[PDB]
Amino acid sequence: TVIFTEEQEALVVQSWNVMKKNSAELGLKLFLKIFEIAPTAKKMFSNQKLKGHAMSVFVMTCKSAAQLRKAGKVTFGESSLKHMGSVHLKYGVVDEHFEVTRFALLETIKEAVPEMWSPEMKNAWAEAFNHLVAAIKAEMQRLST
Ligand code: HEM
Repeated sequence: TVIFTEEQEALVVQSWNVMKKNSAELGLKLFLKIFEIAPTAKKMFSNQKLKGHAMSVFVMTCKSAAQLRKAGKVTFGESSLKHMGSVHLKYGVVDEHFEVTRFALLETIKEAVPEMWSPEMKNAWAEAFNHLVAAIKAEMQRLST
Protein backbone atom coordinates (compact mmCIF):
# COMPACT_ATOMS: atom_id res chain seq x y z
CA THR A 1 0.00 0.00 0.00
CA VAL A 2 0.88 3.70 0.23
CA ILE A 3 0.38 6.15 3.07
CA PHE A 4 -1.92 8.86 1.71
CA THR A 5 -2.85 11.30 4.45
CA GLU A 6 -6.05 13.11 5.39
CA GLU A 7 -4.18 16.31 4.52
CA GLN A 8 -3.32 14.96 1.04
CA GLU A 9 -6.94 13.93 0.39
CA ALA A 10 -8.11 17.37 1.54
CA LEU A 11 -5.77 19.08 -0.94
CA VAL A 12 -7.34 17.07 -3.76
CA VAL A 13 -10.93 17.36 -2.48
CA GLN A 14 -10.67 21.06 -1.62
CA SER A 15 -9.05 22.13 -4.89
CA TRP A 16 -11.54 20.10 -6.89
CA ASN A 17 -14.42 21.79 -5.03
CA VAL A 18 -13.05 25.18 -6.13
CA MET A 19 -12.30 24.09 -9.69
CA LYS A 20 -15.76 22.49 -10.04
CA LYS A 21 -17.30 25.95 -10.42
CA ASN A 22 -15.72 26.09 -13.88
CA SER A 23 -15.53 22.40 -14.73
CA ALA A 24 -16.50 22.77 -18.39
CA GLU A 25 -13.92 25.52 -18.98
CA LEU A 26 -11.29 23.58 -17.01
CA GLY A 27 -11.95 20.47 -19.07
CA LEU A 28 -11.35 22.45 -22.26
CA LYS A 29 -8.16 23.93 -20.81
CA LEU A 30 -6.92 20.42 -19.96
CA PHE A 31 -7.42 19.17 -23.49
CA LEU A 32 -6.01 22.34 -25.00
CA LYS A 33 -2.83 21.68 -23.00
CA ILE A 34 -2.77 17.94 -23.89
CA PHE A 35 -3.19 18.76 -27.59
CA GLU A 36 -0.64 21.57 -27.48
CA ILE A 37 1.98 19.10 -26.20
CA ALA A 38 0.93 16.08 -28.32
CA PRO A 39 -1.43 17.08 -31.17
CA THR A 40 -1.31 13.50 -32.46
CA ALA A 41 -3.51 12.56 -29.49
CA LYS A 42 -6.26 14.64 -31.12
CA LYS A 43 -6.81 11.77 -33.59
CA MET A 44 -7.93 9.43 -30.79
CA PHE A 45 -10.91 11.70 -30.15
CA SER A 46 -12.07 12.28 -33.75
CA ASN A 47 -17.27 18.21 -28.49
CA GLN A 48 -19.24 16.34 -25.81
CA LYS A 49 -16.94 13.31 -25.64
CA LEU A 50 -14.01 15.60 -24.79
CA LYS A 51 -16.10 17.22 -22.05
CA GLY A 52 -17.02 13.88 -20.51
CA HIS A 53 -13.47 12.58 -20.79
CA ALA A 54 -11.89 15.56 -19.03
CA MET A 55 -14.51 15.28 -16.27
CA SER A 56 -13.69 11.59 -15.89
CA VAL A 57 -10.01 12.40 -15.49
CA PHE A 58 -10.73 14.94 -12.74
CA VAL A 59 -13.46 13.07 -10.87
CA MET A 60 -11.85 9.62 -11.13
CA THR A 61 -8.54 10.97 -9.86
CA CYS A 62 -10.39 12.69 -7.00
CA LYS A 63 -12.05 9.38 -6.10
CA SER A 64 -8.68 7.60 -6.30
CA ALA A 65 -7.31 10.07 -3.72
CA ALA A 66 -10.24 9.25 -1.40
CA GLN A 67 -9.59 5.51 -1.78
CA LEU A 68 -5.87 5.91 -1.15
CA ARG A 69 -6.67 7.79 2.07
CA LYS A 70 -9.37 5.36 3.16
CA ALA A 71 -7.86 2.04 2.04
CA GLY A 72 -4.22 2.65 1.09
CA LYS A 73 -5.10 1.36 -2.41
CA VAL A 74 -7.44 2.08 -5.30
CA THR A 75 -10.75 0.26 -4.88
CA PHE A 76 -12.65 0.94 -8.13
CA GLY A 77 -15.05 -1.79 -9.21
CA GLU A 78 -13.68 -4.24 -11.76
CA SER A 79 -16.25 -3.43 -14.47
CA SER A 80 -15.15 0.23 -14.42
CA LEU A 81 -11.45 -0.66 -14.58
CA LYS A 82 -12.12 -3.21 -17.31
CA HIS A 83 -14.10 -0.71 -19.37
CA MET A 84 -11.39 1.98 -19.15
CA GLY A 85 -8.65 -0.54 -19.89
CA SER A 86 -10.38 -2.11 -22.87
CA VAL A 87 -11.33 1.26 -24.36
CA HIS A 88 -7.83 2.65 -23.84
CA LEU A 89 -6.30 -0.45 -25.45
CA LYS A 90 -8.72 -0.17 -28.38
CA TYR A 91 -7.66 3.43 -28.99
CA GLY A 92 -3.94 2.81 -28.66
CA VAL A 93 -3.40 4.78 -25.45
CA VAL A 94 0.15 4.12 -24.20
CA ASP A 95 2.28 5.29 -21.28
CA GLU A 96 3.38 8.54 -22.93
CA HIS A 97 -0.26 9.60 -23.37
CA PHE A 98 -0.92 9.10 -19.67
CA GLU A 99 2.31 10.98 -18.88
CA VAL A 100 1.33 13.95 -21.07
CA THR A 101 -2.14 13.91 -19.55
CA ARG A 102 -0.73 13.94 -16.02
CA PHE A 103 1.58 16.80 -16.93
CA ALA A 104 -1.28 18.76 -18.45
CA LEU A 105 -3.57 17.97 -15.52
CA LEU A 106 -1.10 19.29 -13.00
CA GLU A 107 -0.45 22.45 -15.07
CA THR A 108 -4.21 23.01 -15.39
CA ILE A 109 -4.73 22.72 -11.62
CA LYS A 110 -1.75 24.99 -10.92
CA GLU A 111 -3.28 27.68 -13.11
CA ALA A 112 -6.83 27.09 -11.85
CA VAL A 113 -5.99 27.35 -8.13
CA PRO A 114 -2.74 29.35 -7.86
CA GLU A 115 -3.64 30.35 -4.30
CA MET A 116 -3.67 26.68 -3.19
CA TRP A 117 -0.80 25.43 -5.37
CA SER A 118 2.22 23.90 -3.64
CA PRO A 119 4.55 20.88 -3.96
CA GLU A 120 2.22 18.98 -1.61
CA MET A 121 -0.82 19.75 -3.77
CA LYS A 122 1.01 18.63 -6.92
CA ASN A 123 2.21 15.40 -5.33
CA ALA A 124 -1.21 14.55 -3.93
CA TRP A 125 -2.91 14.81 -7.33
CA ALA A 126 -0.03 13.02 -9.03
CA GLU A 127 -0.08 10.13 -6.56
CA ALA A 128 -3.84 9.65 -6.98
CA PHE A 129 -3.52 9.82 -10.77
CA ASN A 130 -0.62 7.38 -10.86
CA HIS A 131 -2.41 4.83 -8.71
CA LEU A 132 -5.53 4.97 -10.88
CA VAL A 133 -3.48 4.48 -14.07
CA ALA A 134 -1.57 1.60 -12.48
CA ALA A 135 -4.84 0.03 -11.30
CA ILE A 136 -6.31 -0.04 -14.78
CA LYS A 137 -3.18 -1.81 -16.04
CA ALA A 138 -3.16 -4.36 -13.18
CA GLU A 139 -6.78 -5.17 -14.10
CA MET A 140 -5.90 -5.49 -17.80
CA GLN A 141 -3.01 -7.75 -16.73
CA ARG A 142 -5.33 -9.95 -14.66
CA LEU A 143 -7.18 -10.47 -17.97
CA SER A 144 -4.22 -10.86 -20.36
CA THR A 145 -3.75 -14.33 -18.81
C1 HEM B 1 -6.37 8.45 -15.40
C2 HEM B 1 -6.58 8.88 -16.65
C3 HEM B 1 -7.84 8.53 -17.44
C4 HEM B 1 -9.08 8.25 -17.00
C5 HEM B 1 -9.66 8.23 -15.57
C6 HEM B 1 -9.89 7.96 -18.16
C7 HEM B 1 -11.22 7.62 -18.14
C8 HEM B 1 -11.90 7.21 -19.26
C9 HEM B 1 -13.25 6.70 -19.29
C10 HEM B 1 -14.14 6.55 -18.03
C11 HEM B 1 -13.55 6.40 -20.57
C12 HEM B 1 -14.88 5.80 -21.10
C13 HEM B 1 -15.77 6.86 -21.73
C14 HEM B 1 -17.04 6.21 -22.25
O1 HEM B 1 -17.29 5.00 -21.99
O2 HEM B 1 -17.81 6.92 -22.94
C15 HEM B 1 -12.40 6.72 -21.38
C16 HEM B 1 -12.32 6.59 -22.74
C17 HEM B 1 -11.32 7.07 -23.56
N1 HEM B 1 -10.10 7.60 -23.14
FE1 HEM B 1 -9.59 7.78 -21.22
N2 HEM B 1 -9.10 8.06 -19.28
C18 HEM B 1 -7.84 8.42 -18.89
C19 HEM B 1 -6.75 8.60 -19.70
C20 HEM B 1 -6.73 8.68 -21.07
C21 HEM B 1 -5.64 9.16 -21.87
C22 HEM B 1 -4.23 9.51 -21.29
C23 HEM B 1 -6.02 9.12 -23.15
C24 HEM B 1 -5.26 9.52 -24.44
C25 HEM B 1 -4.48 10.62 -24.43
C26 HEM B 1 -7.38 8.69 -23.18
C27 HEM B 1 -8.15 8.52 -24.31
C28 HEM B 1 -9.39 7.96 -24.27
C29 HEM B 1 -10.21 7.68 -25.44
C30 HEM B 1 -9.76 7.93 -26.89
C31 HEM B 1 -11.36 7.14 -25.01
C32 HEM B 1 -12.56 6.67 -25.90
C33 HEM B 1 -13.22 7.90 -26.50
C34 HEM B 1 -13.94 8.69 -25.43
O3 HEM B 1 -14.58 8.06 -24.55
O4 HEM B 1 -13.90 9.95 -25.44
N3 HEM B 1 -7.79 8.43 -21.92
N4 HEM B 1 -11.40 7.18 -20.55
